Amino acid sequence: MKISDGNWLIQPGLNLIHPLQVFEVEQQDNEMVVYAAPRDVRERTWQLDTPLFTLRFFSPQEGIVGVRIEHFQGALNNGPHYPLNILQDVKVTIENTERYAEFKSGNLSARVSKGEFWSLDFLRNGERITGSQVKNNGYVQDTNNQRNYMFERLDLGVGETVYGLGERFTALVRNGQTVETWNRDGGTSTEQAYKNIPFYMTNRGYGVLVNHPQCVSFEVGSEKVSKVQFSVESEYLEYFVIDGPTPKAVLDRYTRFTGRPALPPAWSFGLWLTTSFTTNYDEATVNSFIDGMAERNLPLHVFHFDCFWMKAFQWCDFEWDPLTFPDPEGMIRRLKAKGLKICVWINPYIGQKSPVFKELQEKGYLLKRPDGSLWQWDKWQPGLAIYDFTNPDACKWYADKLKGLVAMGVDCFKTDFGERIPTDVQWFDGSDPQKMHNHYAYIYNELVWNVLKDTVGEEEAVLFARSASVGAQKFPVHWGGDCYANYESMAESLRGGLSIGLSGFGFWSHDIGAPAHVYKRWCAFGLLSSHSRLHGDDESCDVVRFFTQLKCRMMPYLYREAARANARGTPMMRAMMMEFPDDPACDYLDRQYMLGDNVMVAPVFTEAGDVQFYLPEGRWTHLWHNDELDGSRWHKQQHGFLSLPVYVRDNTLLALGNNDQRPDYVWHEGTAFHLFNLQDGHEAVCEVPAADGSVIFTLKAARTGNTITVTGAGEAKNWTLCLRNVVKVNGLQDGSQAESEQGLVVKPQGNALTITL
Amino acid sequence: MKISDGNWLIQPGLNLIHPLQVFEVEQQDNEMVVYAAPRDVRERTWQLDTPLFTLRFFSPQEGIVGVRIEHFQGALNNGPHYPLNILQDVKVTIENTERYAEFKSGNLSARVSKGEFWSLDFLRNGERITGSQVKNNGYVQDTNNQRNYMFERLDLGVGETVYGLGERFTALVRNGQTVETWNRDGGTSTEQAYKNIPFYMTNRGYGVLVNHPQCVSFEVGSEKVSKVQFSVESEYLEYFVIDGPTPKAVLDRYTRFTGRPALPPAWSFGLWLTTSFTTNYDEATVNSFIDGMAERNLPLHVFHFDCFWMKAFQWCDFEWDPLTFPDPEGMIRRLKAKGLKICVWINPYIGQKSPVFKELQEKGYLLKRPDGSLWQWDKWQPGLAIYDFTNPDACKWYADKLKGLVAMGVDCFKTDFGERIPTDVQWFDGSDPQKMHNHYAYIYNELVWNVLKDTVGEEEAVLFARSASVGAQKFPVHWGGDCYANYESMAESLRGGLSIGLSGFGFWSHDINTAPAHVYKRWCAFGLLSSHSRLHDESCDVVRFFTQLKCRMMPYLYREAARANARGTPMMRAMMMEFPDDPACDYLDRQYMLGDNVMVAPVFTEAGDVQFYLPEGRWTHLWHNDELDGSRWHKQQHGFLSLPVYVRDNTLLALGNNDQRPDYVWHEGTAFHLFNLQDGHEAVCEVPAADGSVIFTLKAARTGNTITVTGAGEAKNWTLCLRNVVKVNGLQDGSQAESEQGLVVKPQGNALTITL
Amino acid sequence: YKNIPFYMTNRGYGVLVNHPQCVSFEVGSEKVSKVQFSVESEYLEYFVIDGPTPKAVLDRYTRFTGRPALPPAWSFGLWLTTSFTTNYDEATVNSFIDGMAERNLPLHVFHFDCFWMKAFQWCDFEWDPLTFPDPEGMIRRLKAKGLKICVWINPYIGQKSPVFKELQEKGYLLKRPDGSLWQWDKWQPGLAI
Repeated sequence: MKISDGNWLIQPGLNLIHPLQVFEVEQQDNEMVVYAAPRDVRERTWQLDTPLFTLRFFSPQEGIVGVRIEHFQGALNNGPHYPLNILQDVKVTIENTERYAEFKSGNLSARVSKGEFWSLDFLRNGERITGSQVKNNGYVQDTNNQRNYMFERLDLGVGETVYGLGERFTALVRNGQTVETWNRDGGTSTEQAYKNIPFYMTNRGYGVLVNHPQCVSFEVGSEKVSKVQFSVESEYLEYFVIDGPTPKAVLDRYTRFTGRPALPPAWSFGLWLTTSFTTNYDEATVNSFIDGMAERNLPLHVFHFDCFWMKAFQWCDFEWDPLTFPDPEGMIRRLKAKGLKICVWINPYIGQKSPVFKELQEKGYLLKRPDGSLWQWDKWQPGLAIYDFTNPDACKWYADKLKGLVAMGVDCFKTDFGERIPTDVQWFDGSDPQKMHNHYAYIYNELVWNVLKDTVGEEEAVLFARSASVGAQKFPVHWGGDCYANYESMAESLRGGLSIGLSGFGFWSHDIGAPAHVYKRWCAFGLLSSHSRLHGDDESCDVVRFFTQLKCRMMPYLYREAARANARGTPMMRAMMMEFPDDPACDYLDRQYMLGDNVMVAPVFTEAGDVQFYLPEGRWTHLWHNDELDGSRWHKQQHGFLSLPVYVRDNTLLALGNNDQRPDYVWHEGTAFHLFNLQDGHEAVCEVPAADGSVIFTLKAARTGNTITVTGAGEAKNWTLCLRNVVKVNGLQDGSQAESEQGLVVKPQGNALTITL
Repeated sequence: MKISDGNWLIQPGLNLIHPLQVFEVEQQDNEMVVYAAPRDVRERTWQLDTPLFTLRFFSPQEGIVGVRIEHFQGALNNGPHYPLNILQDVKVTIENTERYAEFKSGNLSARVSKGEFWSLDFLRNGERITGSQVKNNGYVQDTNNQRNYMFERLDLGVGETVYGLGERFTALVRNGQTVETWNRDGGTSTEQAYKNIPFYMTNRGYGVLVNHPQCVSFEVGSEKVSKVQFSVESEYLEYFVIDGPTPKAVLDRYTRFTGRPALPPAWSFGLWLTTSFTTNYDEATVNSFIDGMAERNLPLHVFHFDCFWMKAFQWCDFEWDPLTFPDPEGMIRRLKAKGLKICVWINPYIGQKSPVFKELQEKGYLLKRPDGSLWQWDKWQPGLAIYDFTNPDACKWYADKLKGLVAMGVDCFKTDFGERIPTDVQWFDGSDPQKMHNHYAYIYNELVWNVLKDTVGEEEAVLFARSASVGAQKFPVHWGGDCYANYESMAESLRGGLSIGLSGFGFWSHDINTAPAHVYKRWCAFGLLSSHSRLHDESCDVVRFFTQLKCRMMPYLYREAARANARGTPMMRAMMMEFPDDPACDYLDRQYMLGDNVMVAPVFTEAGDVQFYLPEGRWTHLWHNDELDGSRWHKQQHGFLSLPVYVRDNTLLALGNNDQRPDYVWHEGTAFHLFNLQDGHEAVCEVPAADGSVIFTLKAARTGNTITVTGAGEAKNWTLCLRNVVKVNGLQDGSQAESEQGLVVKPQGNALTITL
Repeated sequence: YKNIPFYMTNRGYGVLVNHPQCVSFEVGSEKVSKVQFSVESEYLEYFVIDGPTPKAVLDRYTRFTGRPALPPAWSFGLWLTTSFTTNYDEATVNSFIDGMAERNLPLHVFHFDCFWMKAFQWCDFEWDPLTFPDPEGMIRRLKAKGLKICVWINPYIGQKSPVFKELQEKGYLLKRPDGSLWQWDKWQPGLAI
């Protein structure tokens, strides 16, 4: 929101007070408390008739410094709070000197200047990475609406860019944007978002989480041009500065703090498939479609049932439409008879037309208005009511229906909607409606995730969630949303996926979204993502088959990268800036991305096939075209529909499977490793994972002089090692040699080989 | 202004209607008129009881297509209106088939789809560069405030970035930002701007001017992520799509259309110096301050007097403070006797304390409220009032005061304010207060500029203007405002200067308190390597070094300044403008091109670390002479007398033989510098005369290892340095000698040939 | 569409409330046995019109406010108009009257609807060249055949009309207090009065 009016004035009707001078520094165990006056209070006769700010510094995790700025403490401060993991014994140091008051956790410290010239600085090993200059934080008394706010403005450095704030579709870099963290169903082509996260990162190696579930208004370089401003309707403001010299280290700390992405089941990384909305007429039409996929040798691994598996206007009362699906479990078992996994559509609302509606109304499981009447409106469904998830009995009832569905054989759920949560309501537990709005996305998905964790097992739990909130990354695979059939929308989509990754979410799915050429280009992008769903000519079939097979082969690689998201919070689809923080040329790249640690992907956004992309320093190799390009610059290429820039970094050792028909299989058996530009004095390591994500086998290829020493440790049989762009060598100690299109294929005998170039 | 609420809803209280179906297309000499219904109207019945949009397509000139979309024509629609140059005889073709209605001017055309699927597309030789999709333009009846708006959303393609919208200090690329073109005094570090221009440009080679002086609210990819939305409180909306395959071409058409930047005098490119806002206490505290300058051999060319030459609280009654400057005229002559040009501070407001206030009030020369009382407030000056430049006699009174200053010896004026123009007033000529707010900036600077033209001569006219509006680029040298003393602020300032250039302004000056010495030193390099520089012990060395460099660069710099006047190509150019084809240049904003061939990257650190991008080619540092190959970024460290200044290859640069001033005979003793001339290439260099016309051309063409140097025009005692060439094995019609930068050749006339 | 602040009773008298602005009547609707009338005004004027019988009341009332004129006999004939917007041309209206000629249905007066003018320009008195190329020709042909003709007209004008700008420049259209034109999109786009 607008607080200032240019640098010399305040917006009409706003009264501001700021922490201008330190009055007293106190130490309460593991925390530091600073009391600051909004005016000069050095003379005792002035130590009265003035407000006083209370700044409390604490650390919930190593390297994370929390700041709580308080005006009044007498406020109710109810509602739900974010699911943060707070430690009590974090090692920190507090130094209260003549000129400063410094609090430190890890290499990150918060320092406040005493005497004249107030200042709040965040230091890394004594170097300022950001901070709040005098008069840049404080209390806002709005006399126009009689509401009060707290605000802070953290400095931005020269060339410092901002990322995150959830899954957004506006320009990747947030500088210049106003952002309201408030879940809304506005599509994927506007400033609104289904998944808002009051967390942002910069290319300077730190992150920030504004710990408030209610709406937080960010002005990122949009009011004060070189500052990230944030305000919230509250009597106190609390935020956490998260260090990690590197963006990746920030995500590590951030996810450890708010929730680690779970590792989805290998079978979920396959091609999901749903029939055109409203065409699921019956079992036959569904089988005719699935058979059509097989008749054209198109791998299908997951089938999804849209909204119409239930009767119209009574959506999510969990009653199958008799006139459509007479025998639910019979049809599901028949479908699963074939490898197929099953997913069905659901949401947290319920139409009045449903026979179950009256029942729930009587039991009181639906969200009510303060007067006891049901909260209702006609958006989405007629007389639509909302399941009150603050009521244990409503949760139980909802979960039970889900278990009923799992018992029939459904494997996962597409948790749709969940954004439009009203505030003119009264929750069963008396939560603050302003905070419940966003957090509702969390409880709703948490409830569904626990059902799968209790029926199919945590390792098997997968979801397709459209809404999110802090901590919701723990319930994997968030779906991108709508998307129209044009290139600009496809580009918008990518920015959204990239942004969610920069927000702590490790997995992202979207639909292969109407000119045939657009569809075909989107295919490559779709399959070259962590999760992809095919929604609804003959070349089109070649394209789907091609990349579906391609993805299945990349699983040994893909899945290990997926384990990284669960362990470190490193999303699989990564913005270029995250992987090459120190490269100035990567700051704004939003049309390409790293798929895992070593693969650069650049979807093409033209019918002709023209595409431009940048490659950081090094010599890259196309995954299958095998051509080489030098880095630190941009490139222009023209690709057919069965191609796109997919380059592999140098000094790389990739792991590809011998199965291009499915995602889930024995990756360490018959696995084919590929070595890419291993430089003299470099070692390329490769870790093939086990179905559970653990490292089952480790291959290493070190180069000294012109001698390559490949050594394997773990469990793997009948594997091969292909030296890319190496037609022939003159020294193969302990192994067999062969020729291929991509290079010299070495067949070993024992995990220990040596090759002289 | 938020119109939609997500992709599925509309903001509460808004009733929208859009042009959904073409009903009729009528041609009317040079203009194509399209009537569009807000609903299906094919059947004769139902061809009533419905609103109707009237779309008029016209061309004010070649390559510019105007679009006026109106609801009601019965509104007052009072002026002022932008000072557009509207040619009446432009060659255009109207093609009205039964599938499309198309209006064309040059290579640009506007096409409307007939039938069931409405569409408004803008084509460049048949290819779409942008357009408006159905329901992305129309009328907004806002029942909340009882106001009505017109809006349009022009498509943005994949990777298409937006630039411009005036001198703004937010991120350079506008995507994601909301912008209100309304002049304000908000400093240089907020979303506000002193110089608002409802014109924007993209990296796709076209521009758009929204023809409305009142506030235009832009949602640049901030409402509809891939569209530039703009709305205005009006019963009609008019905008101009401006073709220009390349950004420079867009700016050429745009400046020809709204005004060409004038050519400032060479002496204005020197170093300006001002009195600290709290220092000019006497005629001596200054008369002696400029000596300290001389003593340390610091070339100073223009001296500026701040607000305090007048008595406090009486600001801008034009009266010299008797207790401070007893003899203004005598003091000015002494300053001019030291080779200084003189500039004084002025503004369009007047404090009530001034003995003149009473006089202006009685004559009715001050802006009044509707009841006839005076409009006043206490901001800036106590009981401050505004000169009503819409009142002829008030203009003359103000002008006569200005003429009085020129008579005393003042050479130019710093037109300082003009932003906070109230709207709850009644202008003498009955202008619409909403449109007058911004346009006042124009009227005010036009008045002052014309006085100079009438007194010192058009070629001697120069200003330091803080405020601006469309067309005001015609009154050269707009000042970037006051910046805080830090690096982040320095960066913000540059974005502003780059943005104003992307907005039609060809010149831009900025200032170089309590700033750490290092920041101050880095800023000096930036300051002098700009169009115009104003200043305000190693720091002396830096100021001296860079002033001397700028003076040496004048033969090249001034020719570039003539480019601005002739083609509207700003001197300080955004990398994107100079290299539209390069992807790596879309977001570059911490570096720039100073004229056609010099890349400047200011360093924003004490340690001297700096990172910059260089386009394809082999570049040479202006004075270090080291080379770097482009198409990638570079990292370097520079001391305080250095920073990245790289010369493009295949360029012939003219440097002068005088480092003490900017105004001298450039074509005499001129030292030419040839930088990496490739085989099969030709490098041309035009040295200008004082009036900006080319007075001598030097050309170096290479074939094999033979470089043919040919020159025409007047110039003498010139030389040619072959940068990084140790020696040649063949020189015809010339002498040679070694040099730090490389072998220097002396001609025997002006037609020598060299063999590498 | 036609309001008249005058009423009569079965007791042989009438009452005219003399106010052109809105008069509000509560006829036995507030006070069941009284005719109540009110008006925004600083004075009230009404006329009690006698005449033992209803006819004598109307005699006096029409004498007082205006006698109905006597229309020409031919107007008492059978007026004819085509379906709205079906007058596609001269040939179309002829074949229509000729269809009347046969079947022996006497046709005395023909009426031209709104569409004799251009759509959205209604009542700029401008014939639509695409439909009726020769207006005077067609009229004389319809007449000179026994037919009297009537044409549709109204006191409003749509903005699309080429004469709108003229009427606007001459100041002939109803204006708001601030001098701008009064307009709205009901009946005709940018309709003026």
